[PDB]
This record gives sequence, structure tokens and C-alpha cells, in this order.
Amino acid sequence: QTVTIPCHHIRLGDILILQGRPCQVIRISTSAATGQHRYLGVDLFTKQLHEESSFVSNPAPSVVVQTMLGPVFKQYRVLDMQDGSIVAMTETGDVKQNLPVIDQSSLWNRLQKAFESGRGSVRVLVVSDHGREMAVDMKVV
Amino acid sequence: QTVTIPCHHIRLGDILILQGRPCQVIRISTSAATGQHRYLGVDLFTKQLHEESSFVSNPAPSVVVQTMLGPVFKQYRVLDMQDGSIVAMTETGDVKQNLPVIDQSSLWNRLQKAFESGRGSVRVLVVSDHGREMAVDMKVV
Repeated sequence: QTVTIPCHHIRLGDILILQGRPCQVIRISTSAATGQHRYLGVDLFTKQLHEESSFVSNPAPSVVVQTMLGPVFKQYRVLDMQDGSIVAMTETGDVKQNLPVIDQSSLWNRLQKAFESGRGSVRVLVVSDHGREMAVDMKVV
Repeated sequence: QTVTIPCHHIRLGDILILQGRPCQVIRISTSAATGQHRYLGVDLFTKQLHEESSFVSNPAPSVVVQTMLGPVFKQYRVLDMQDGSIVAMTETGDVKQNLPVIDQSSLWNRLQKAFESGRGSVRVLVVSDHGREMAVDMKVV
């Protein structure tokens, strides 16, 4: 499940879908030949590099837009924290016992400190990869 | 005519629709009470300040997204440059004799230098405001 993002709203560090994989963009360039944009990114799950060029479209006369796809993040409540995993619950009560937390920008520690102070309103943002789920950021409500 | 942009892809300097007006965002904050984002922007045409808070939606369980609207930019060919205006043509051959160029980041000079060297492939990106059109950026093909 994905959203369309115009290329002028894509900056380094964004998470895009490259070659069907969730990736963190580390380099943006432009093709001289076509004017497409080329995004080099790091697979959030495998840590391999993927590249993909933007999709050009013409929905109307005088309207050219380049887009990439970005993931739809799910929001889960945090019920408990174990060794490197968490117990999450979807907002329909579906419990996920060992959701992994990505090692990126000390997410575990930020999350721990926020769970200590106020567990009721900690949320994790979660990406899916062909079934595998992983938490990649946090929010507070 | 507008596109939906997720709030995590909105940074200072982006052009958003605030209160129905095209604006350049100069400050982003978050409401404690609701978690919406609040965007303070400068009307591209009047130079007045407008603010507007994000729209929250729930398209699916465990999926919360905040969005703002952004304009759809049209792309026009540049046929000639006058005193502060340009002659543009849409890609269906509709000629616009005095399209104004916004004074923002020396757009006129960047545009002039690019029109001197290679007029065939200079384009302007144009926003509409209830009929009034204005060029706000340039591209080269």
C-alpha cells in the first residue's frame, strides 16, 4: 500500500519505494537525457542499495509531473518493550507480539524514554515489506 | 487545481494552498491539543500572511495521515521577454502575451541568462490564482 509523492517534495532522508522495496534516499540526481530524477536508496530491511528513476505523466495539457511512490505508514500502540522487539497493537485490537524496531537514529532509546514517561500515548509508525513489518519512527498523542 | 501532499513531505519554502491562496511556507509548528500541523505562509500574489492547519484522515484502520493541498504547476514555453513580463505559450499553442514573473530569488535574472543561451528548452512553471497566472520557477528540457 502506497502514496504518490511529487518529486519536488522529495528530499534526502525520505523513505521511498525503490524497485518495490522501502528505502531511505541517500542521493538524488537528474538524468540529462530524459530529465527524470534518479533516487539512490538503502533497503530498510536488507541494507542493500537500489536505484529507480521517476515516473513522468501528463494528466492534462501543460501539466507535467514526476512522481515516486512512498509507503503508507501504519500507526500501532506500544503495549510493552522486550529485548529489541516490542508488543504492538493495531487500532482494531490485533496484537503483534514481536515487532522489530529498526536501528536508525537511536530509535530504540528515543522510544524507551518516551514509553517510560507516558506509555498511553506512544505510537510507532510501521512499514510493511511483503508481510514483514517493522517500526521505523514514533509519534506521541 | 491541486494535489494532496503528506505532511511529512512538507518543508520550509514549499508552496502550499493556505486558505485557498498559494503561499510559501515560512513556519511549521504543531498543535499540542490536536496534533495537527500549523503552516504559516506568504501569499505569492498579495504578500499577506495566512495560516492553516492540516487535515487529518483515516482511510483504513491503523492509518492516520495528515495532508495539505499544493498547487498543480503548469509548464509554459518562453517565446520572448519584455519589461518584467514574458510571452509564454501553453503546449497546445495558446499564447499568453504578458505573463508576470514573481520577484523571488532573482528568478528574472536566472531566466534571462537561460533564455539567452538556449531559448528552445526554457520553460516556466506557473501557478493560477482564480484566473491570475504567474511564473514562479523555471525548468530546462
